[PDB]
Amino acid sequence: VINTFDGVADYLQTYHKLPDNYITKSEAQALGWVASKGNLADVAPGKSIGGDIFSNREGKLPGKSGRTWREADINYTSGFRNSDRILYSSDWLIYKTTDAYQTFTKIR
Repeated sequence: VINTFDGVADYLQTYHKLPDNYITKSEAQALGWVASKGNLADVAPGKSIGGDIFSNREGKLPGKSGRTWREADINYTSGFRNSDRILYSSDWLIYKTTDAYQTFTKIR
């Protein structure tokens, strides 16, 4: 269990998998996610949104003719998302934001 940027990176960089508490919007949606509520700790106690893919629809991540980008929530407990998010590239690049994708800072 963990919800910190470096914690997710260490966990993933070592076990190449997201912490035992990261489920993407994919499942969050079929699981029964609703905008007029933003559920999470209820249907997923101690869990966070992450594991999808980030089609760099912001021109804020390094691209290449053969690679992929994925996002994941950061610093969460029980409620909804926030402005803290982590971006991990298929090239093993680690990117982090704090204003909600607005700006981005690299960490590893």
